[PDB]
Amino acid sequence: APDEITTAWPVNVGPLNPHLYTPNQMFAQSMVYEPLVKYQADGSVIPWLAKSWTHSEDGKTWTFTLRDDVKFSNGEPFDAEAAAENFRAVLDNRQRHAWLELANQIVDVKALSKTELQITLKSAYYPFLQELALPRPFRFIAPSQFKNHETMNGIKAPIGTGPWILQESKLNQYDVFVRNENYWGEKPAIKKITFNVIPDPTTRAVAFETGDIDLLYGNEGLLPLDTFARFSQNPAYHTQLSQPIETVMLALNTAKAPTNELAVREALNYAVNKKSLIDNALYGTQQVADTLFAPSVPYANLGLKPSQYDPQKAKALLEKAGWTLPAGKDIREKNGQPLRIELSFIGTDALSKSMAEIIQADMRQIGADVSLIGEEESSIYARQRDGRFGMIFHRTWGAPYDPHAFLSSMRVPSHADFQAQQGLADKPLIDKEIGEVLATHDETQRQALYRDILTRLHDEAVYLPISYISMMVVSKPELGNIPYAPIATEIPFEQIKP
Ligand SMILES: Cc1cccc(CN(C)[C@H]2CCCC[C@@H]2N(CC(=O)O)Cc2cccc(C)n2)n1
Ligand SMILES: [Fe+3]
Ligand SMILES: [Mg+2]
Repeated sequence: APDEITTAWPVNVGPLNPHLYTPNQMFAQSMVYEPLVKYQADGSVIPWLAKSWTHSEDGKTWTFTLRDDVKFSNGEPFDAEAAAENFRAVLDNRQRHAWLELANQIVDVKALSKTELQITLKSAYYPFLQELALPRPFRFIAPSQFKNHETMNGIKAPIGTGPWILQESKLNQYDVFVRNENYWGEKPAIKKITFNVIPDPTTRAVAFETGDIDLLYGNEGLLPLDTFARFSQNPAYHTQLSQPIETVMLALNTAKAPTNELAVREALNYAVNKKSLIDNALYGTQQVADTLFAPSVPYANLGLKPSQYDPQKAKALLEKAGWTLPAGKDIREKNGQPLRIELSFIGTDALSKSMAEIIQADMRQIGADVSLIGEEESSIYARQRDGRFGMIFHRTWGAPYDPHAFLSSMRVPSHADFQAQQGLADKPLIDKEIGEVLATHDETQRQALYRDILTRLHDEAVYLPISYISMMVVSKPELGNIPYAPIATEIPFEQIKP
């Protein structure tokens, strides 16, 4: 059946609560649940569940006119009351969404009629529409599936308005979705999608080679990159590599010795040949990153000066900061303390380990001793929240989060970016300007604030940008060309057309 496909994912999709995070998988929430406005690749949003909208002079009161023909997959109507109830359910858990500034901005949501939905904001929050378009949390489950009129304590059935319906889930085995035959929009050509739960990238590759699965879709960890290169040459297969979607980097802890020293952070940024790293560990499949955000990211084309690979300059910077080589040793010392930096990473991630070994070797060449701390996933996430790291692998979030939402989250102390920035003397200024950039409606001032925030982060060498990574696809040829979604975390199954 050419209208039924089998793919894979490292874990189950989760319960598909539209308003919660782990272990819900974002792409799967986006398959079932829909936004008021839909994000487009050009950076705009289009009408979706909302046909149209107006806003007040002061930018704080927004009124959406909703479609009147939309049903949840269980036949119950989608109207302004159902939408308002969803906003209430989300904001009843407001603390958990405070990383996303819109969750702190919404004062009230009212259904003025079946088709009129009014949303009032604290301030004139410019990324309002783009954050409504995110996969979560502002998407809509049928209110009949709330538990005690809430969603934060669980849901009943995951009933959305979207083009896919979860048929069944089997923990550690599979998830099955089917086409919504009563979808308000266009019918997908695919009728059934089976997700096999396959946690290991080599095992995913083997599953494709045997014919067990029709499609692999993911980022640079989807499968071994040496295997992907071979697949791309195989005339029996189809492969794709998108244009870059987000940045992979190291975050350097400005609050912990010795990365608290600007000279040390600058020297680290001169010591890595990123092209060689990409050609070594990533088999040349990704692009070199000189800045936190690629120049193609909105508001980020600033002409920031790259720190090109220059081990001679890296050594000179350390020497001038007092980090010199003792007799017969390769690791520098200052006041008898060795230049030692801990790099923690997920120890079972072979790609992360490979890049870690490359970074360790590169930094030894300029006299810095990198200790590799490979730990389980839970421990690494705890380290990121607590700032218990010297260096960590880190990534941006792709459109439409980059740059406004990623920057906004830098103010939240329980995440890696704040922790890495905590030792900066101008961190209060940076957090102040991040608050201003989200609220100001002077577009000249908005661009000037983005420039200042990103220039400070660049000049202070908080990050060591490594690569701009791409989405990758491996598929049976009969599926045809596989499209990409405007939102980097979504998979546009409804656009596959065999
Ligand atoms: C905690 C954490 C930190 C860093 C990265 C991640 C991984 N998540 C999935 C990223 C993936 C890419 C898009 C953004 C997305 N989330 C939003 C979301 O999960 O909906 C960022 C975020 C920020 C703050 C809190 C939470 C829970 N999440 N999780
Ligand atoms: Fe997240
Ligand atoms: Mg560079």
